[PDB]
Amino acid sequence: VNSFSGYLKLTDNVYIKNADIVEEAKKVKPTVVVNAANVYLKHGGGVAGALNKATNNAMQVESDDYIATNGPLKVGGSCVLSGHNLAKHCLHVVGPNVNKGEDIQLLKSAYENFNQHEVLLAPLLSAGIFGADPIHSLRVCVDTVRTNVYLAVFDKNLYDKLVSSFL
Ligand SMILES: OC[C@H](Cc1ccc(F)cc1)Nc1ncnc2[nH]ccc12
Ligand SMILES: [Cl-]
Repeated sequence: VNSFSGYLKLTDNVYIKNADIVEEAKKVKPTVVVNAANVYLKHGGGVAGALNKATNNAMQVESDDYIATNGPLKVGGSCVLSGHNLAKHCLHVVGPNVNKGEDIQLLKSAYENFNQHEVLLAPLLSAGIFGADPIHSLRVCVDTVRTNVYLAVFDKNLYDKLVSSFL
């Protein structure tokens, strides 16, 4: 039993809800919130910009130190950093950004990072401003993640479309 509320169950382990991931994280304070990161951990827009804003830029400050020490992430890769006021940990995961010409096959590799954590609150990787098809992202999520994932989503119209088309 966990404290996630109001989710629709898609499979044994995948759940989905129309929700603002920032507000969800503040309410639940999950062990792990997933950020839709880029390789530079520059949290400008989309989910990343919103999560970072909610931390009063502390996420960005921590991220800049991480990059200065370690260099950029790989597309498809991840790192674990603090969750600040939102969660215990933030798993920064880099899905491919179609608006940059990155290979969509890397979306499965990106979701594989979720399997290192028993329970996660997460967005659909590569969706939104990353330019991939969200129906595809949900399919890859369901077919790749084996741990318990609670997907938030932002766009109410999109949420209804995702549920109705789910196979
Ligand atoms: O896949 C991640 C989605 C992409 C998206 C956004 C808007 C649309 F109209 C259609 C797709 N973004 C978010 N999901 C959950 N919580 C969020 N908080 C702030 C942004 C955000
Ligand atoms: Cl987005």
